[PDB]
Amino acid sequence: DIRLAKTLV
Repeated sequence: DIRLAKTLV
């Protein structure tokens, strides 16, 4: 989970 967590930053 970076990418959608990167949607959260």
